[PDB]
Amino acid sequence: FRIAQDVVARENDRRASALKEDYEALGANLARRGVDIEAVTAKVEKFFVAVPSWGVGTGGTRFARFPGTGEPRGIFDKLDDCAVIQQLTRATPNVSLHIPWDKADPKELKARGDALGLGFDAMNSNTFSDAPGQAHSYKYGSLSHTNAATRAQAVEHNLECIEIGKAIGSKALTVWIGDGSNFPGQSNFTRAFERYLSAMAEIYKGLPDDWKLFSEHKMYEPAFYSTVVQDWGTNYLIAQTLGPKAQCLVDLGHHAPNTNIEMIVARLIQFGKLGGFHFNDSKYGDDDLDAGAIEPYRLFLVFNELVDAEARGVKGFHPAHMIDQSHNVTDPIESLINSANEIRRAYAQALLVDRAALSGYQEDNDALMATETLKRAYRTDVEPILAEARRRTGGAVDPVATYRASGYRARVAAERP
Amino acid sequence: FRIAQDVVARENDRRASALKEDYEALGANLARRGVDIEAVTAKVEKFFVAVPSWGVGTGGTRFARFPGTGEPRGIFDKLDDCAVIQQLTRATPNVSLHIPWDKADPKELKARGDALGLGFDAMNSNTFSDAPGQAHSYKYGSLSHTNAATRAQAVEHNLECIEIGKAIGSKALTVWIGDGSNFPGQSNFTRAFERYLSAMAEIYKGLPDDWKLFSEHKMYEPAFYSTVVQDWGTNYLIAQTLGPKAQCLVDLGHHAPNTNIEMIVARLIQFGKLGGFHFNDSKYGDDDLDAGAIEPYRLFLVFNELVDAEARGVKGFHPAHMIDQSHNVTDPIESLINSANEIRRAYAQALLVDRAALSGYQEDNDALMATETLKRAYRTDVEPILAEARRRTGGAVDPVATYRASGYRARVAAERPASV
Amino acid sequence: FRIAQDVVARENDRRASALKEDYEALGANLARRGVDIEAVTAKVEKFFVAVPSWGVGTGGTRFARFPGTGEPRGIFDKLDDCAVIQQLTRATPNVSLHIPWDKADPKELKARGDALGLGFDAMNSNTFSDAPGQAHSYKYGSLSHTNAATRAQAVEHNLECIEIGKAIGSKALTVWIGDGSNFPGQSNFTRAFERYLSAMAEIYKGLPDDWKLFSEHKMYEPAFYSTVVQDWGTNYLIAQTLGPKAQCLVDLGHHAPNTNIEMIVARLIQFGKLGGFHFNDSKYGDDDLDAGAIEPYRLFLVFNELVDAEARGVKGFHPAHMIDQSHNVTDPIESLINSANEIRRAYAQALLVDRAALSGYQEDNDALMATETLKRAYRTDVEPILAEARRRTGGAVDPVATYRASGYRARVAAERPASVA
Amino acid sequence: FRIAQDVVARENDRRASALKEDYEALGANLARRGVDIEAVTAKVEKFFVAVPSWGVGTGGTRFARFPGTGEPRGIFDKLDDCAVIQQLTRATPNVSLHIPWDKADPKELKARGDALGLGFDAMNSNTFSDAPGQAHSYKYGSLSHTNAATRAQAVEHNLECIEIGKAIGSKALTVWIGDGSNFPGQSNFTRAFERYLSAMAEIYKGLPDDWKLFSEHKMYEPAFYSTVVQDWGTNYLIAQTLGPKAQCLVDLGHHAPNTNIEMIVARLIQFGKLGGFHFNDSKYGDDDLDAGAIEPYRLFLVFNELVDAEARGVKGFHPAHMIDQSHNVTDPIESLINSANEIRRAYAQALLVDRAALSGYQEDNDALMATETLKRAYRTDVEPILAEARRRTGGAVDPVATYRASGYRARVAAERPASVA
Ligand SMILES: [Zn+2]
Ligand SMILES: [Zn+2]
Ligand SMILES: [Zn+2]
Ligand SMILES: [Zn+2]
Ligand SMILES: [Zn+2]
Ligand SMILES: [Zn+2]
Ligand SMILES: [Zn+2]
Ligand SMILES: [Zn+2]
Repeated sequence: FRIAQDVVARENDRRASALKEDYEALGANLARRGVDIEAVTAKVEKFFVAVPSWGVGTGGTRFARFPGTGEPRGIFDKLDDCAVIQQLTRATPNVSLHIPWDKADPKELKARGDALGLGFDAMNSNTFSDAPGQAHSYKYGSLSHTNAATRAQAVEHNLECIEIGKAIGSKALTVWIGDGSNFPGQSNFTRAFERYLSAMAEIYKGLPDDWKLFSEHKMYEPAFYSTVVQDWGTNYLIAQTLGPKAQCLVDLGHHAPNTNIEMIVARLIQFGKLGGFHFNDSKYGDDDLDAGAIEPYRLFLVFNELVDAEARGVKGFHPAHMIDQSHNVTDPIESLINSANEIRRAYAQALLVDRAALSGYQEDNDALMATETLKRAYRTDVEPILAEARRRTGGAVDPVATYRASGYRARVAAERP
Repeated sequence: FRIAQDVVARENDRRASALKEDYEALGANLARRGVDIEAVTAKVEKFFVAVPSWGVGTGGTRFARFPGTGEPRGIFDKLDDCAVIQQLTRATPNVSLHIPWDKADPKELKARGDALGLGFDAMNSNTFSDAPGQAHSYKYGSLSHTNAATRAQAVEHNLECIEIGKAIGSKALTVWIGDGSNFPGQSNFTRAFERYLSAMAEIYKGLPDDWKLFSEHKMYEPAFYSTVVQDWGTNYLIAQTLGPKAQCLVDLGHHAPNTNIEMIVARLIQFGKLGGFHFNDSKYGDDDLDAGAIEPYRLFLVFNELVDAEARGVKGFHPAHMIDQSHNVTDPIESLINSANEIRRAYAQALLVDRAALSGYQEDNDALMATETLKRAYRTDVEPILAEARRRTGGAVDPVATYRASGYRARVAAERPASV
Repeated sequence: FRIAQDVVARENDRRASALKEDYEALGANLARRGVDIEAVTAKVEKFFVAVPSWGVGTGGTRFARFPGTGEPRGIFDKLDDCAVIQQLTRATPNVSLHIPWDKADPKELKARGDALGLGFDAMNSNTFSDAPGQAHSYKYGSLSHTNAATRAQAVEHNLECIEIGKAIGSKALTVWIGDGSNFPGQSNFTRAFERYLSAMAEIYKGLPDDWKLFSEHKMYEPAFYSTVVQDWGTNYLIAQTLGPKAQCLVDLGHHAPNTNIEMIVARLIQFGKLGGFHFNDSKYGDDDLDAGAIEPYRLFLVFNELVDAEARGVKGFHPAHMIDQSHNVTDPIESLINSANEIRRAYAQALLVDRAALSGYQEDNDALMATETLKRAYRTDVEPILAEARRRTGGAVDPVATYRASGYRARVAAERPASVA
Repeated sequence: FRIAQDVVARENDRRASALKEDYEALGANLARRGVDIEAVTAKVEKFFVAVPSWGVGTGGTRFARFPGTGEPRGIFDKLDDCAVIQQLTRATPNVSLHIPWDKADPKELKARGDALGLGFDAMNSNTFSDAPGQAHSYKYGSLSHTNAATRAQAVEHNLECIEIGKAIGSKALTVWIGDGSNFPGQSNFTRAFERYLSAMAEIYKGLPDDWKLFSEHKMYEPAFYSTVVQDWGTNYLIAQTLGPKAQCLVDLGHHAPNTNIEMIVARLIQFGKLGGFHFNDSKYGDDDLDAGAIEPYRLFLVFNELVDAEARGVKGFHPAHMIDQSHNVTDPIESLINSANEIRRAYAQALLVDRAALSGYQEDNDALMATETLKRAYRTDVEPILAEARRRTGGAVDPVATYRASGYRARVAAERPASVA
């Protein structure tokens, strides 16, 4: 236990009475609306989202990085910190690894995970930066590089990520590359894409049949003119071309300004290529801010489509859920705690939508009541449900408050001078 | 002839000396660059773009419309005006019609076109507005409307456009609808798209063996929250789902801010679904401004992809070209003339690109020289080539100048009563 | 009463029990948070936003307009409909007129207003479209037109708006024009703005002592290359140049993609030039959608700045709030009703923010708790406060439900003839 | 000379014939247009833009940096490389320094510059990152930080930048900070701006009377929610507030999507606050790409506003011109060479505009001929003028060609340490 159980129990008891009052009131309110709060809490406590090992430490920009105290010094420290997030929120039992940043004896990683009560989500390859001893540079690309030997090297790296994953229980490989161009003419759009598809086909050939391959589109950065996998349209072509095991991953901050992302989510679901999500929030570009901190309604609307798919009869629908954020000016652990909470919040609210009523308003083209139907769910303060779900599962009623009362940050600051 | 042959000849003679000098000078510059100017001219004279019947009349915004003088009223007035653009530019032999706006006796339409030396490009359906006596309103959608009878009516209208097109020589139907929602929850994204696909499948069934069906995506407007056919991704799904005769149409101003449009073009080409292009320019949204008036380099880059597709003989590459613009503050005829000119200008420049050198710089990852290889082409003033092509084919050296010297606008202003 | 009181009473009685349970539950929660729900409700019931006369009629785009039934035939019908919104929401006692669309004898306008219990907010001039018998067209502009005779015509029109406003009780004139260019080179940016400043200086001379002149910026549309009053920067330059009576009006959907609108509001307030705010929502451009329907958090953040100004003891700050929307696919009256509710919703939430704690988190650079402090307020469902505020002031617990129960739309549908040409 | 004079001579002679043909051909075309090519060439060879000392090395993103061969180790190597750009293009006689990156003995800097034929442009302070042994961190801001001692430390740094500049011949200080917030509520927009203004006032007081203080606005990055100096509006307020010596710096890639940047330039000129420009190109955000590589027409339109002013008299109008780019996938020297060339290209084309004709089409509202009047100039290939200007002033006809023929990159690669990931 990263956080002393006595502290968790102490901070829960301190807020137990108020929570009971809020939960009961909400329970009565939902009962008046024909909803059993218990049924919602039950689903909420089972909603999980993977935390990024690379978000456990303070992030930075091309201009600077401002580390705080007790910065994790490696993957093992990072797992220790991730365990705090899980213990308190109970919403992040799995960690997403990134190779080579997190390279270490896989057996030891799995060992530290089991001890901490953490599992591992999809693996993440890295051919957007050069590692020491690398024969070919990814300066001008990786999986779509003009040099055959460079593409082969990139493929081998991804195959190595799969091997690592198999040793720790991972069942998927996420591939995001910076491949693209900064100048018109620098790259031939079609040939670069053909090269990418050929290299991804090789990775697919080496992909275990009990694994999935997620390709992640991004409009720009690091490439500032064109990017090979620029949007969901190219991403769909990729997944469809590679095979059933290949699906698309949607990072919320990777779209052009004003994009209707919830529609992209719906389209991918309809054609069975929605592999999963990379949650975060943003205002300008791929800001990688705490989920729901800028546009909480958009987050709700994305979950509205996920829940709608279930309501529509889509069977065995279980897209992968992962947080992909950068914490530049806050305690990384606190931001991850509240981000996971925010994701559960949007999910909970989506579960409250009166699907029958919404359906009737859509068929009758009553736009005002249709949108109001979504708002009645979104406006509902589900915090009592999120807190109770945590309390009932070993977490904290108020995670950040408990985290600070524990003095964990000061603790690791002393341990990690 | 809409414009007196004597005036065209006269306005050409007055500018022949300067054109001679510039063409020969450009010819020498290109020769030193290993390019035969005549070869470029040969291709430029064969590039055509369809003019929209709805473009020769003054356009407007939701706030107002400020008509000029001699405003064409019926499709007959419009064809007469479109004939001016073709005569002077020789780059717009075909006109794109819009139903019911241009609804008229097919036989009469065909006869008027033949008499003016004009053909007809793709038909354009209209289920984004209500016509008088219409049984079902398209307020809440058309092809994807929740009411079956409404979708049936929309489908029938499109089938009618196909019948009209067959009678006048058209070989395609372009479908752009405003279908979408203005509020979250108003529409179920998936079911709306299912209804759309189902209705489009019916239209597809009415397509003759040699016809194409073009679906056109648009991010927003008139729908301000979601749009069924919002982007090229959804558009590709439509084309792929419907079949070989279904392809995607790319309207330059229908993309999210900062979108790399030329890439979308390349992607559609690779997968054989680039049905055609709707040319115009823009800065903020679907501004529908004169092609090349805002971002001429972007236009060149789109053409760079088109010329490249040709150079490598890509399978199924044969997009239709059409201008889709609104002229709110200029003489519609002059704007279409110069827009058509800019389109040929961008094409001509793309033809100048040293493909062999570019390929080399691309393979060696010499980004600087690669972008410079494109710039050397784009920076070249190809006006002499465009002008000489027009001169040799019955057009005007300086189209707008000849148009103004002819006094055409004043002529039709006298024949067409202004509202005030 | 446009809506029968017995209908309002029956619908409120039908929802009394649920309202009581929710309001009291929320009240207890807020109490535990050290907040007096009574104090909030008292301020909410007093927050008003003007309704646009042109908003009760169905709107459209350049592609088409799909009118509903009972479209108002004129200003008098529009006033009648605005009376409905006010009666049910009690948040819209003042109406904003647009000339020449609402032109009519001022004495009659005033008479109908008083009869309905409505007042009049800022006047709105129209030089973005041509009126009949107009000696000069506004095709190439109005107040910034190259032709002096055209600018003079636009000035005289605005002066007329001021005269009408004076007779009905208005105290401000809002000026939004489409002036701009669609092509590079078409206009000399500087000279066009200089011409605009000249015309506005003239309009300014006709302002009574207690009147305000509001200039409204817009990035684009109807102009698609450049716009004279394109952003808040140019807008500030205008207000500062004209004088103490000149201030800037911020319309939510008039900004470039991703703009931080709430910051612009803070800036204008800091320099005493925030005249008013036109409320609406949008996702792509100037969509003019129902306020809070697309980005409710942004609306809350805008109010956060408004409330913070009062928190920083800003002096002489009395912004004019107005709804400026277009209802293309809904009953205009219903949308204005829920939009006004949304606006009060965001205001209520902003009042819930613990400024003391927030200021503390800001000082210590505790970004996480600072943003959470705002979220604790935004996440709060204040609907019971909004409903109780309505009940107390003679409004409806559920405005739209009550509106539909009254059969108002079908009633006016049989009294108003649509257009046939 | 960084590049052997015989190499420059040989590479010019090899292209002299074709250049003569192109220049005379263009000369004849311009004559037919009533334009004297000699008058244009004379102005072109006198147009200069400062080069960023930090743009000489390979740039990177937050994801990675892929340095090339012969990366400059310090300011002295950077100066040596900037000398290549100036010798070959003759358009970059001054270098802009960044402190503490280029911290060095002022006398050695001045000596090296004088020996290389290079001067120094505006100084650039750095309070957007922490340096070793720094007492206070700029993590939560600098000039607007909530901590008084942190603001004081930031102010002192800028004053030190001024001292260094006075010793080497600089006459301006450019201030760009990342100050802002990543979360709503983290910062109080108004208070933070007030702190920024107070700190800048202290820097202004220490500014020599013959110097200029340039504030640079940026919409976002590194701050991802709000930025203190986010746009030209706030920037104008800063400059006007600080005083006559304070002006606004416009960086092309620092504006919201679809912003009409050329209008901003016009507005700043109109109110005498256009301090200067930071040239670069972009498609998505502050991409910092080679000038004119993405939107050459936008670059021309900006120069159109500059030349219009230049032509319409406007005394004492000497905006500072600087290139601010990051070269992540090309030889930094080559990109700066072609970028400076592109900048002169836009200027030359702007000089070709028939101002009288344009004025006429604007006053007549002949939008089409107005835009075509600009296009006639923009469509003209002025490369012969740029090349001849270089040839006549000791530069190279084809800069990059000569640069490569000289084998300079291979040369410095062998004189400098190898770079790592
Ligand atoms: Zn991601
Ligand atoms: Zn990302
Ligand atoms: Zn179109
Ligand atoms: Zn359009
Ligand atoms: Zn407005
Ligand atoms: Zn507006
Ligand atoms: Zn800069
Ligand atoms: Zn920058």
